[PDB]
This record gives sequence, C-alpha cells and structure tokens, in this order.
Amino acid sequence: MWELTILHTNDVHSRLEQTSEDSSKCVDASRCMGGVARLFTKVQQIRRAEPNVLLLDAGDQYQGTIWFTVYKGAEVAHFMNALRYDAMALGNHEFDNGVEGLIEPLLKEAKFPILSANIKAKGPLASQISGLYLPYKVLPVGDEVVGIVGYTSKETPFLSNPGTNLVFEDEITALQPEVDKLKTLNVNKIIALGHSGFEMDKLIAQKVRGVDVVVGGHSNTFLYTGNPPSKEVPAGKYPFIVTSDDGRKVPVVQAYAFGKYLGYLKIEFDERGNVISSHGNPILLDSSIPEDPSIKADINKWRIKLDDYSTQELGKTIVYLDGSSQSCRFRECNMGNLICDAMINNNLRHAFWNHVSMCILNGGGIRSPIDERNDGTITWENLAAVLPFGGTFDLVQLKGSTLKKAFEHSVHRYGQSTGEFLQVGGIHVVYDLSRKPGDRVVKLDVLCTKCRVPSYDPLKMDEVYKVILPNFLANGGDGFQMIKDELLRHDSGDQDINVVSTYISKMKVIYPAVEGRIKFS
Amino acid sequence: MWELTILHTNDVHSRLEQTSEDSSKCVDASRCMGGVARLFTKVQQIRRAEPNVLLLDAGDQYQGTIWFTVYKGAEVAHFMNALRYDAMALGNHEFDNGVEGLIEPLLKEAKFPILSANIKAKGPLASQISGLYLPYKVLPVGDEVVGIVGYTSKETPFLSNPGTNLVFEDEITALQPEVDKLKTLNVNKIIALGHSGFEMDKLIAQKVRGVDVVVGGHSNTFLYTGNPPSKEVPAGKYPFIVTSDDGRKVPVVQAYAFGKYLGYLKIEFDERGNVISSHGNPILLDSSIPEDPSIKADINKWRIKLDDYSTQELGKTIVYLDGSSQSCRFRECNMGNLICDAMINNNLRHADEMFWNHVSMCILNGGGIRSPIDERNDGTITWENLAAVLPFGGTFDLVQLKGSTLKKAFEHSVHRYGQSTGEFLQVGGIHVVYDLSRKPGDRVVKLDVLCTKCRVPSYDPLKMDEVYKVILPNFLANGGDGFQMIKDELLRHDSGDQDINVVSTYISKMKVIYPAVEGRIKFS
Ligand SMILES: O=P(O)(O)COC[C@H]1O[C@@H](n2cnc3c(NC4CCCC4)nc(Cl)nc32)[C@H](O)[C@@H]1O
Ligand SMILES: O=P(O)(O)COC[C@H]1O[C@@H](n2cnc3c(NC4CCCC4)nc(Cl)nc32)[C@H](O)[C@@H]1O
Ligand SMILES: [Zn+2]
Ligand SMILES: [Zn+2]
Ligand SMILES: [Zn+2]
Ligand SMILES: [Zn+2]
Repeated sequence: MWELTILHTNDVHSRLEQTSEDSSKCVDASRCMGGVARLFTKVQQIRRAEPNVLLLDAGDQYQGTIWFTVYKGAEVAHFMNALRYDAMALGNHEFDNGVEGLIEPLLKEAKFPILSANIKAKGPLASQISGLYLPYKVLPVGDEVVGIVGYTSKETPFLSNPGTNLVFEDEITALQPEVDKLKTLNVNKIIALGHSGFEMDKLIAQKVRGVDVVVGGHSNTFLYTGNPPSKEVPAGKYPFIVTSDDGRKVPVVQAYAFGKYLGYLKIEFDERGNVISSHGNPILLDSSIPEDPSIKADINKWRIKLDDYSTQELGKTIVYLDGSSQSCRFRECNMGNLICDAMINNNLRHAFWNHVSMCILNGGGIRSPIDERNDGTITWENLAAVLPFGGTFDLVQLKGSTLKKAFEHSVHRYGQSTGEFLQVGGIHVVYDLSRKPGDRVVKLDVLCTKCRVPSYDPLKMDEVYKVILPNFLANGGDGFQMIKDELLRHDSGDQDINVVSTYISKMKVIYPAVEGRIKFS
Repeated sequence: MWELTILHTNDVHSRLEQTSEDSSKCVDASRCMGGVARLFTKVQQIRRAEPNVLLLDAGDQYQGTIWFTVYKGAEVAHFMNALRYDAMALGNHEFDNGVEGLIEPLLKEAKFPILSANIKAKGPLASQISGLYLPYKVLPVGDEVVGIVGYTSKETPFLSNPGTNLVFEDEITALQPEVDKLKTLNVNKIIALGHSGFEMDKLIAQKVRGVDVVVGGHSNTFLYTGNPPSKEVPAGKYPFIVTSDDGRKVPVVQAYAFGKYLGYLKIEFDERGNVISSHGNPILLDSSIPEDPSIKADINKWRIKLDDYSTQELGKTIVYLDGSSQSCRFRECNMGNLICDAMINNNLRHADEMFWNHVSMCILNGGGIRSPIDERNDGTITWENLAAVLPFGGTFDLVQLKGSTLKKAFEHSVHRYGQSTGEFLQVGGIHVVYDLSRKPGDRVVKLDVLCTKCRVPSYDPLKMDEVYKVILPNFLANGGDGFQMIKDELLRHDSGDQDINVVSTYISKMKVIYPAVEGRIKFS
C-alpha cells in the first residue's frame, strides 16, 4: 500500500511574485494568490505530513512577466532550486530564447533533472547538450524507486525557436520504448510528465503501456472534484481516469496554470507497482497560506532590477482590460479590440491605397489581463505581461478566399481553449458552430479603404485586402498555413509592445468595449 | 398674357462665398459652386433678357458659416441689398440671435420688405417692431401690381429664440384673411412666400384660396423637371402642381438650399390675374457662371475679419466627414459618430469613481449637423471648418433617463421618417434597429446600450425600468425637435461645455481622425 504524494505545477509562466486571481500584477497584497514563496510554504507543510513526496513541473516556466524579460531563465533555475523540485519536463516556451537561451540559464543551472523523451538532438549539438536533459530519470522515493519519462509538444518548432537541430518526435512513439527500458530495469512505478496538453495526456495514458500516472500542462487545464475554490470552471474530475487499452485505470492530472493552484494527488501502489487508489485535488494557493519569509526576502532581492520598468505610467484604463484566455480564446475580448485598434491607429497615423482598415490577432497571443482598480494606472510591466513575446505587427495583403480560410480556421476546433481564435480590428464576423468545420462563417463584413466614407461591406472572395497582424501569424503560426502560403505581399511592422505603448501614451485614458465585432448564432 | 419671372433662393444659411458642391468650404475655386457674386451675375443676366423679374428669399439667410458668427446678420442685410432682392419672408433662423439680433442687424438695415403674416407681435415687443416686418407687401411689377404674403414655421419657438412676446399662428388661418384683404384691394396676382417646408407649402397652395404661386424653403427641397445638373435627387417636378380645393392648379417651388441653385419660374397670367402657364427649373450656379467683380471685391473686403479663424489647424481627417442632411437625417452618418465620440471622450477623460460619474451613451439630432467636411485639402481641419458643422453655440449636456424615456425618444426619432426631419438621432455607444414597416411608435425592434455598471463594457438590451446617463446637446435636453419627453421625464440635468470646443479639443487630441459607419443605427 506504498503511498506516493505527487505535487505539481504547469505553465507557471514567470509568475514568481504573488498575483491577482486573474494572474495579473498584485495590487491588494492581502487578497493576492500564487507566488513561489507561498508555494514553498504549502510544499513544506505537505513534505512534513507526508512521507513520499515528489514536486514536479510539466514545463512552461519560461515567458510571461518582466521576471523572464530581464533574468531570461536564471530566475526559473534559482527559485525552482530553492523550492527543491524533484523533476521538470520541457515545455515549448523553454525554447523561446533559443537553445543557448535554455542551455546557459536553465539546463546548466538546474540542480534537478530536466526531461523530454521525444526531443532528439542531432549534429554537433548532441555532444554539447549531453545529459543536460534526459528522456527519463529514475528517482529514489524512500525505500522504493520511481521512474519519470518526459515529453514535449510536437508543435514546439511552430510555437517557439528550438532551432533546426532538434527533432520533435510523436510522443507515444518516442515514449513506449523508454518505458519498456525502465520496465526491464525493474522500474514498476512510472509517471509520464510532459507538455503537450490534456487531449495528448489522455492518449499517453490510453496508449503508452506501463504508465501509472500522467502529469501534464500546456492546455492550462483545471481539473477538480467537487465545489471549485475560485472562478475556474473544471473540464473534468481530478484526477481524470483514463481506461487504458491494456486494462488499467490511469489517473491524468493538470494544475490550471500561472502557479495559482498546487496539484495534489495521493496514490496507493501495490508491491508490483500498480495503482489501487488515486485521489486528491489542486490546492488553491492564497492569502490563507503565508509566503515563506526567506523566499519572499530573496524574491525582493531579485525585484531591484525589475523596479526600473514599472517606474513610468503610459496611461490609465477606466475599464477592466480583459486579456484572459477564457475570454480572448472563446469570444470577443476588449484587450483584443484595444490591441487591434492600436495597430490600425499606428498605421493610419502615417498613411485609398496605403490605408489599412483590417486587423487579425490570435487570441492565444494575448498572454495577460490588466486590472483597472489601481487608480486606472498602466505601466511597461503591465504591458510586458500582456505581450511578452517580442514580435511585431506586420502588414500583409490577402485575397477574400485566404481571409475566409483563416476565419474558418479560427473556429475549426472551437471549445478547446485553442489560441488560433482571432480577435479583430475593423472586421465584423458571425459564426454558426452548428455547421460542419470549414463552413462555420455565415457572415464576414470588412471595413473599406477604396471608399471616401468607410463603411462595412460584405467580404469579396476575389478582392485584395490589407490586414495588420502579428508576425507569428504572417509566418503561418497557429496553423494559418494559408496566410504564409497564399499571402500576396508582406511588409514587416514595429515591435508589438511599442505599438500598443505608443497608443496608450496617445489616448491617455482608454475604455475598450465588447461591441459585436465577433458574433454567434 | 402678362409674364412674371420669379427668381428665388431659400435657406442660403450664411453661404456668402462660393462653396464645394456639398456646400462646404471651397478648396478648388475652379470647381466651386454658388455664392452671392455668382448669383448676382445670373440674376443681372435674367433681368436684362426678361421684363418682369422678382428676386425673393424664403428665409434662413441667418446661421451656417463664420460669416454669420462674426457679422451676425449685417452680411445678410449688406449683400441682399447689393443683389437688390424685392422681398424676403422670415425664416426660423432669423430669430437665432433673439429679436434684437433680428431688429438691429437685418430689419433696420434691409432696404427691401421683410415679411411674415402669421407672426403676431404683442406687448412691449409690438411697439419696438411696428412695420419692421409686414404680413404682405404690394409690389409694382411694370404696368401691373403683385401682392406677396409672408409666413414663418409655427415651430420657430421650438427651433430658435424668438422670445415670449411673439405669437406664431397657424399659417392657413393667418394667411387667408390677408389674401382676402388683398383681393378687396384688387390685387389679382398673389404669391405666398414663406418658411414652413414643402408639405406645408403644398397645403398653403391647396387650402389658402386666391394664392396663385407658393414659394418656399425650410425643408431644403430640390425640385427638377428632367435630368438634374448635380448630386441632388428631386422630390418632384419643378414646379410642383397642387390641385387646390377651389379648382385651380397652384405651382409650388423650392430652390434646394445654401445658394447652390437659383430658382426660376416663368408664369403666364391672364387679365384676371390667374395662372395659364407655369414652367421653369432651378439654375445650378456652377463654375460656368462667373463671379461679378464688384460683389466679389466687396466679399473680399468683409473676408479680412474672418481670416483670423481658419489660421490654425486643429487636426486632419483621412476620411470624408459626411455631415450632409441627406445622410445624417436618414441613416447612420460618420459626422454623427465623430461628434458623439468626442462628447463621450470629453466626459470620460474627467470621470471614474465606481460605476457612477461614467457615461456610455450619446444622442444627437441629425438636423443639428449643419455641414460636411472634405478630406481632399491635405486632410486639414480649421475652426472655420468646424464652425460650419456646429454653428449654433450650444453645449453638450449630461442628462439622466429612464429606459422608457430613452425608448420614447428613439420611437420619436423615426415617427415621421422620410421627410428630411432633423429629429432623427445619431448615437454614441448605442445599437438601435428600426423596422419602418411597423406603425409609428412601435418601430424600434432592438435597442442595446453600452453598460457602465460592469467592469467590461458590453452592449446589453435596454431596460425600461433602469436609469441611464446620456450626453446630448442642450437643444435636445431643453426638449427641442419635439423631444418633450426628455425635458418632461428627465431625472437630472447638468450642463456641459461649448459644442465646438468639445469637438475641437478631441480633434486636437486624436491628431488624425477616421470615423466610420459601423452599424450603430440599422434597418430591417
Ligand atoms: O502556453 P502555451 O503552450 O503557449 C498555450 O497557449 C497556446 C497558444 O499560445 C500562442 N502562442 C504560443 N507561443 C506564441 C508565440 N511565440 C513566439 C514568440 C517567441 C517564440 C515564438 N507568439 C505568439 Cl503571437 N503566440 C504564441 C498560440 O496562439 C497558441 O495557440
Ligand atoms: O434648420 P431649418 O432650415 O430651419 C430646418 O431644419 C430643422 C432642423 O434643424 C435643426 N435645428 C434648427 N435649429 C436648431 C438649433 N437651434 C438652437 C440654437 C440657436 C437657437 C436654438 N439647435 C439645434 Cl442643435 N438644432 C437646430 C433641428 O434638428 C431641426 O429639426
Ligand atoms: Zn503555457
Ligand atoms: Zn505550453
Ligand atoms: Zn434652413
Ligand atoms: Zn428653416
């Protein structure tokens, strides 16, 4: 009846300090959630009360706040070491700053194993990266041993910068042999830890034989059994039980994201290394759990470098700038409208032809909301959380067919928190999700340029339009292969942050609204 | 067979200089229309060729451009005298600057009769206005005599400032006694000249017995027989023939407005003073009719005072700011949106406490939008450009309204739709849907309003029992344009800032503007 307590975080996304419950900057400290210093308290309490504890991360500690912008990963390595994480699987964002941006800050500093069984190194890189990351690590858990096989999304080269010499294999194909190797080493307790999303995690559990528990992330999935503690509605019960093809019940877990919740799963194992019981729930990390003084004091030492960013206010918002994934990836969100307006305003300030009236933007690219409760105030730090990436707002030229195609893509796999869903500037779209995928756009009206008075006219499949979009999309990011393939021109614009930072500095006081640009039938 | 040539203008609205064909400021002089110096050339050219000519004005020479803002009527009196107008009926706008603003500049200075048979002076006013205007004037036309009875819109006190000591009678009731009086003076040739609109003009012709011809204005009606010379689509043939209740065919005329066209109607009269033939058409004052050098030279003398306004640029528009009556009074117009956005932006720049002190709604009578702005001159926008759009001198006032009062105003907005009636509201942060098939007062099928009592503003269906904070012009607040329910059922009214200054500072802020027709107002 050997009991294992699995504690896990996924998609912390540079959320080192305690946050608001929407995961934005903390204002009212007493009503603030998350943090690393608050995580350390709960982890330590659990480690006291429980004999066999593992602390894991399913990737995406990289990218999100001014913490990563400045420390570029050093903060992940330093604080994950203080919290004494047992393992961490590689996420797509760990490659955002290139392989040198992963090797030097994280791989070379992390005093704990970093894992991925489907990333295959090629060329001279292989002998450089030797043992910096591993397909698995066999860990001593008291008087027993626990093997943990890692995995990273096949999609990392289309979401990040992992370079031309890392091969991203299919997870199931790359996992099953490593599991069988651990099996022939008599490792009876196998955990799959990785960054591919809940739907992938469900199949890893179903297909990869020998896996006792699947720990995941990427899809920012919140799972809960009972009455949730906050605003997150669960996708399913915690853990999610997958009846695998070999006849076992495989528990699948995820801890939402941004370090708001600490995943907690108690596992009963037999002498043979099989699951008998699998129960728990994610602990909401809040005010009712103090921040450890030593970690908090240390967090404050690292905050001196970051202080010289929030210094200047670029404007004030009288409304809540909803940049949440739960809004921006399912329907029209005021942060989308605000950004898309700033892009058009950027272009039309210095401009029938050369005039731009259209803007598209993948909702997943909107990485944080902004609270209006702090005197309306907006700083660089506030924006750096919304737009962390470092892209540009590029000018493209598209056929009515290519624009139709992208909008049909926008809602092809709708209701999955998929970031392909587009927020729009100077476009009026109407979707009918009852209809089969690819014929879900029932109306699409676009603002005209070849007109003295701009009005919305039905989109013409044979006309040519001049859209402002992020470079990520211009480059066929988010599956928009048709943009990169069928574009008739592409001129590269200005830095995403600077574009929106110019506009807020201009408007002085902003108030974007949900006015019906995107609609549903 | 005694022939009369009637030449007429109506609703010139301070358009002294030549204009663009949308009646906005002239840029490319060679492709510019109208003005007083072009008018003088064609008038003089007709007076030579024709023996019995009359030049008339059916009111509204007052209000419109920087000309009236500065000269306050003196420019009307000076230039109408130079053009040697035979008569002029009183329009509603002649009262915009009060009765002292009519007596001192126009009535005393005008070397020609000014008329209105339904305005009745009373008390201390009566005395200070004796013979300054008259119900009619009998005019010698060659070897014959022509009587002209004037008339002014019953709703001048709800459209202008004529004061409390002037009584606006029902036109037909006040007109007949004068026509029947003139008849007993053996005045066989009677013209009705007034400012009440085409639909009133049609009834004056129908009901007022003895009227031979009705000359009008107010409704900026363009009438034409054949292929029009410009962008104005005609309401009907010129002249419009009204088969009167006494058995006669009464020609009804109107010359559009802003001095763009000169009305021209040739009339054949018998020994008895009746119409036999009534034919003509409005002459478009275009590039092809030269400006008279003496009038143009004199116009230039008066332009020195006006020059120190257009001096500073307040911003640039990349789009055509359509402030036309043909757009702003029938459907959503980008000038309405621009203004309504500037009003909300004015308030919300100095606001926020919680869900109160906030405003997300704006209503604005389309008739209050008095001019468009052309983007063709380097995008550029001056004070003079704005002064034409917003000439009145009102303010953008803050009101508090029930869902029912707001519903009522929106049902009013389209009660008599398709008449170029200015009551039709342009909106800021409101999404309205009309179905004109439905009987009047139940034509609003959808009305969604932007919320304040929400952290994220979204459009929610209007609630008949909730209370909303709208920014609207003072004219509308004080229940102008028939919006009696606003004045009567308002739950609070705090007065804002000067209409021009509100929109100027927003243009000075935005630097480069581009308003659009984005579906705030819709139709089913
Ligand atoms: O935390 P995740 O694993 O990302 C979960 O969210 C998935 C969505 O995120 C969106 N997304 C992800 N990465 C990007 C990126 N990155 C580029 C800049 C730095 C590297 C490449 N640039 C942009 Cl505009 N968007 C990115 C994309 O819309 C995905 O659907
Ligand atoms: O203008 P006319 O040729 O006479 C015929 O058109 C009638 C429409 O015009 C609009 N309208 C007329 N007067 C006003 C005014 N005046 C106030 C300021 C000066 C005195 C009262 N203030 C305002 Cl916002 N609007 C005015 C109004 O929308 C009428 O329905
Ligand atoms: Zn993530
Ligand atoms: Zn991820
Ligand atoms: Zn007029
Ligand atoms: Zn009038």
